[PDB]
Amino acid sequence: SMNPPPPETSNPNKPKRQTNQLQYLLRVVLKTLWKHQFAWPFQQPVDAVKLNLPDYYKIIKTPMDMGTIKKRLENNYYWNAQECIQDFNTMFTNCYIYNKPGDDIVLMAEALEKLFLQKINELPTE
Ligand SMILES: COc1cc(/C=C/C(=O)O)ccc1O
Repeated sequence: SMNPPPPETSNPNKPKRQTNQLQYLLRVVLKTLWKHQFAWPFQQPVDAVKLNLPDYYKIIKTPMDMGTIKKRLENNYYWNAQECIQDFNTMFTNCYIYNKPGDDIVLMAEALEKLFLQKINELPTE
């Protein structure tokens, strides 16, 4: 009946960079997924209390969501594109771990992940 602290979006102890790939990840990848009709479940940490999913954070130990990714990108939290790509894949993975195949939420994750994959296919060279 309690949500964990969300993932950090700011860490002054963490070295940070602005690379053209990270810019792509914000301006193209995030923006494309964020605007999608199916983005809303993924635009903020899972509120396991409001969704009455007390076991969500028992099962999901590496939570990730696009709200967090967005803030991280906006805050230049990352060092490289792979960190950010990993966050996206963590988000998708958590969905597929927690839910069943064919669940609406999985279909939404899959639709977003298809766009994710299409966009990162044209990730520019550094
Ligand atoms: C069904 O479980 C999930 C729910 C959500 C979001 C729900 C919402 O914002 O209402 C996100 C990921 C999940 O795996």
